[PDB]
Parts: sequence; C-alpha cells; structure tokens
Amino acid sequence: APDTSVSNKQNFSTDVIYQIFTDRFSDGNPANNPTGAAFDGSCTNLRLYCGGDWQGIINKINDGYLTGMGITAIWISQPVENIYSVINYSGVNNTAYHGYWARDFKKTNPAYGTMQDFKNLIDTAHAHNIKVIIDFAPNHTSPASSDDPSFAENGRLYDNGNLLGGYTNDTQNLFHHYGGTDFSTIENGIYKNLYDLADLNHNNSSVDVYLKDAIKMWLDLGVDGIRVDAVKHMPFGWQKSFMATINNYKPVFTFGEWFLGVNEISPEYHQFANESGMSLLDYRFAQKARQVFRDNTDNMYGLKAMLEGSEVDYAQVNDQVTFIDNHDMERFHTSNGDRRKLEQALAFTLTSRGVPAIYYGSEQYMSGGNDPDNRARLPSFSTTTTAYQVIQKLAPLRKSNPAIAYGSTHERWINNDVIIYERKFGNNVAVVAINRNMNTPASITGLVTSLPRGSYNDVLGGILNGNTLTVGAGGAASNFTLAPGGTAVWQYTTDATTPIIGNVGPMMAKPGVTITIDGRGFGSGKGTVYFGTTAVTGADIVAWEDTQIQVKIPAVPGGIYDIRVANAAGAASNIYDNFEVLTGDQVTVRFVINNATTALGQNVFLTGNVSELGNWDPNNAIGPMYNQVVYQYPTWYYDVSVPAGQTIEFKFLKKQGSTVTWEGGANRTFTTPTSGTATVNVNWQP
Ligand SMILES: [Ca+2]
Ligand SMILES: [Ca+2]
Repeated sequence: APDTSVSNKQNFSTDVIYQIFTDRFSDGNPANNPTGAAFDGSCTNLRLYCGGDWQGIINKINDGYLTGMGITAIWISQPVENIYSVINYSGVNNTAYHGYWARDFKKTNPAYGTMQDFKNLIDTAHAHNIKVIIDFAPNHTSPASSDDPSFAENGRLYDNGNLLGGYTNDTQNLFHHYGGTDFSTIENGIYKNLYDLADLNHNNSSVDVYLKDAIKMWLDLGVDGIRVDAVKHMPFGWQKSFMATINNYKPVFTFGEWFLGVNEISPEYHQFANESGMSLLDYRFAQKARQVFRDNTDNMYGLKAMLEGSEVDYAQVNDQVTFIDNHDMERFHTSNGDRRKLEQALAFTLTSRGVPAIYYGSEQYMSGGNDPDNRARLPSFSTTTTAYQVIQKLAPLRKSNPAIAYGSTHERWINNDVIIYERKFGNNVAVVAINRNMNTPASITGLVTSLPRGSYNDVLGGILNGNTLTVGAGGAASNFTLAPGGTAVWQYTTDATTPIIGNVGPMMAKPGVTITIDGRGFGSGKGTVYFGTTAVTGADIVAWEDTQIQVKIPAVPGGIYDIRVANAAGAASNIYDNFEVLTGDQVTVRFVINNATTALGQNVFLTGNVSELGNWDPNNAIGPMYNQVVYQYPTWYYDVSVPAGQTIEFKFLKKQGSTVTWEGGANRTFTTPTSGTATVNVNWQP
C-alpha cells in the first residue's frame, strides 16, 4: 500500500497530527458526563470534567471540521479507566479529566465512552484516512498516600476489574515507596514518586507483564500510534523492553515526552531518541521556534543553527514530533500578540522536517497560560479563520510532496529576520520564505533554488502576503520584495528514478518482524533489501511498490545495521543507518553489584556477550549504573533490557576517562527468564 496510506502505522512524516484533550473538544454524548462535584458544564473550573468525549470527536470528523483542515492523525487523551475521586488540593477540586490518573489499563474511561465507542472512533477515523494516537502513561496509577488509605483511591490498580493492589499495605511491592522526587538527578526522578502519583514498580513481574499485556490489547483494538508520558521518569532499560514488546508484536509509531527548557540541550535526551526504540516530542525545535517567532529572544540564525544541528544530533530526524505549543506550555498566541506570528509559526512547522502536531484550538487563536489555562474548551468550530486556511493549504503537501515529508533542509537565504529554506527529496522540492518582521519589507537578491524554471504560485494563495516566484535558468529566482510578515511556499514534484529511502519503522526488532521502508523510486518490481551486506529478496520481501517496501528482518546476529535498497535494475539507495536487530525477545533484568568502591569520576558499567550488552566493548558498556535510591553506594544497580530465555555472559567494569578496570575472575553467566523480570545480585570480583 503507499507510504501515505492510513494503514501505515509505522511512520508518520506524511501526517499532520491534531492533539486533542478529549474532555475539552466536544461533548457528543451528555449521558456519559460525570455528575456532581466532578462536572462543570460551563467549563469555567478547568480542573473538572467539562463533558467532551469520543462521540464528539467522531462528530467532528464526520461533519468535516477536522478533515477540511487536512488533519490526518489525531492524538487523544489516555483512553483507560481513571480514578473517580474529586481531589481537593487546598480548596480547589481536581478530577482525572486529563486521563493521566489510571486505575485500570484494560478498560475505558466511561466519561470518554465505552469500548464500542472507542471501536467506532477507530473505524470512523480510519474510514476518513485519519490515524489515531493514544497517550499511555505506564509510570504511575493515581494520587495516593500510604499514610492515609482514604485519600483518593489509594493509587489502586485493577486488572479488568480485578484489584491487584493499593499503595497502603503494598505487600506485593507493586509500587515504589521511596518518597517523592526533588528532580535532582535522573535516578532520583525515576524511582521516587512524581508529586503524589503512586509510582509503579516495573521490576515487579506482575506489573511488567500486566503493562505489556495492556498495550497489546490497545494495539489489538487498532490504534496507530502511542505517545508515552514521562519517559524521563521510568528506567531506560525497562522502556526498551517495552518498545521491543510493541515492535515484535504489532509495531506502531511510538514517541515520548522528555521536556527541555529554553536553550537546554541534553545529551541524555538525544541518547534516548536515538537508542530507546521510540522517538521524542521535539522540544528543541519547539523552544527555538518560540524564541524566534513568539518571544523574540533569538533571531533567524538561531533557527538555522537548530535546524542544521538537529539534523545531525537526531539519528532519525524524520521521526521527531514537532509543535509550537502543547499541554505543557503556555499557548503560543498571547493577548497582545499579532496573529500573523501564530500563522507563520504554523506554516514553518507544517513545512519542516519531522511529524507536525497542532494543539487543538490553535486554528481558533486560543490564548492561555500554563496548566490548566492552556486546556480551555475549544470556543468555536469556525472553519474560516486564517489559521484554519493556512493548515488546510499546507497540511496536504505532507502527503503530496515527499520533499516536505522526508527531505533534507537547506538554508538558501537569510538575515536576522528572514529565512528562505528548501526541502529536497530526489527531484521534489519545496521552498519556504518567511519574513518575521511585521514592519519592514525584505529585498531578496541572489536567491538560488533547485526549482526547474517556471512561475511558481504561492501554495498559500497570498493569504500571508506571499507572492509568485519566477525561477530562470539554473534555479535562480528573479529578485523580489518579501512583504512585512510575508510567508510563501513554492513547490515542484516529479518521479524519483533512483531509490531514495525517506523513513524506516520500526527501527529496533528481532529477526522475523516485518519492517516498513518508505521513500520514492523503489519501482514496481521486487528488488533487494540489504541489512549490512546481507541481501533479502523474494519471499522475505512482503510487499514492494514505488513508495513503500515491507520486508522481514533476516536472521543476522544482534547489532546495529545500515539499510539499503536496490531496485530491480540494481540501482541502490542512500544508506539508512542505525537500525537495531535485537538478539530476540527482551526482558528487563536488574543487575546489582556490591562492594564496588570507585574514585571521583569513576563509575561502574556492565558489558557482556550479546549486542544488548555492547558485545564486550567498554565504549558501548551499559551505564553508568545507579547507586542512591534503590541501593546505595558501594552497591550499584541498573535495569537492563536483555534477550529472553538465554544464558548470557557478562562482567562489570569501572571506567574513569579512558581507563577501564575489569572485574577479575571468570566471566559471569546468568540464564534470563522467558518473561517477567529477574534480579542479579553479585559482589565485585577483584
Ligand atoms: Ca459527554
Ligand atoms: Ca517512575
């Protein structure tokens, strides 16, 4: 089926996501509304339920509000049953309207609808070529106090109505009992509770298996994507076995949220996007777009440097979800902000690399500060705002122009207030010119592009004051004046003759799993897929057409491989790197080592004989391990995704700078479980 099909659950670069807080969008069925203290139909107390549900989203797909805009994916609130308590936090009452306080991950939140309403949403969205992404928040259940069993629902977890346990008198240790995080370290933020939310213990086998069974159920109901909440607050090792469960079962696009503040660049963030199996909400893009287009705290050179730098730092930049605001940020549009600023930032996001996500109500110019003021009910479903027309004209180019869905980003002209960039994929081109200065015209001279000669009409139709571009010989544009606030988009599409790979999903899975390779120029006849130097042909290629190949991963050893495609004529594509073949199914094992004293700056790591442990290479060892919360120095510990049902060999080592000190003695051995978790508790061998 083509890369642009609604059935492509693995890659979303050709999509535009609309992020919906279910409760704040449309109340299509008032009979399922919470009653009493939990409900506010006027939606003026924004911490209560206002009544929005899945029938409301179905109505807005059916009547053309969402499809008229060109939206091809909706991101909705976590669908699972939440606690029913109205919690009074210092006078103000609070409900689970946001979906984040789960009590049963196998049932629906009845305020949103029944299981049949969820199914009708999937089917209605798919029948209108809209993919459905759900939030999933496996880090916690709900607010709880072990000291006060009567507070809220005591964080209790049910499995399809059967109570597994609560936070008070947690004899099975389903939860962590280490106190609340102060966010001082990543370790601290993982094993301690976020605020008062009962922290799930993923090293408990019942919890591990339950959460994995639960995500499979939602995959079985037809969801096309998962946004995982709080990825910075769960063990990386556990989340990698969780991604392995999804990808080895029914791979769908998965991305997490790891917040970054203005000008913050975090190596751990980029390492998570590059090695976890899921991509991220691109905060780096979002914060810089807001500094240049909203707050005027940086100029176009800052924008250029983020675009150029992120192309390198993210191994798969076409998988990052971009946005200009969302549920954790003040709305982009302010009371005294010019509406053109929002209109340009939306144009920039819709034509840039990644997967664009538009927060509900952007097209209606909603203003609002932080939580909960950025979650007001949508005021209007007017389909004629300039913001609605901008998304309506640009969001289709993601399906029609592969340079926008997949291409490289190249700055063609710039100064403090103007950027003209080009997106290029094969011979498909899109060129975007943005003047953020609302008062001054920009004289453009010397612009050169990859456009064939012609008179290109602005895809926006002049609504943001764009103009026609005349391109002469050799891609040289005739000189022009870009209007104050001007934004224009010019494009050219044609066939690719050469194979070009634009995206691959999933990027981590065991031998036997079918992966999806999207791009252009693959041709109609079945050709060859290379995993490193291993060629895959014939029956292992499940489908081949010009924009998409589906192929089974060969039985090669675990490790990182480059993907390359050769069409039937033997012409080969660009290399798509960093694909991880797993040794097999994954389980998370906690490795604990005692008596490992270290010097300043010296940490303990783990390595062993499978790719998941770095195949004995100190530079790819797992760690640095932890030593403060669950166990304390000189005991170190870490949760690691390792192949299931196998005897692995390993050794611990200390690293400080370039110096590696290996444990002495024989290599350690351990036979991993087939499912669930296990703990290895050992003593440093001198
Ligand atoms: Ca309702
Ligand atoms: Ca946690």
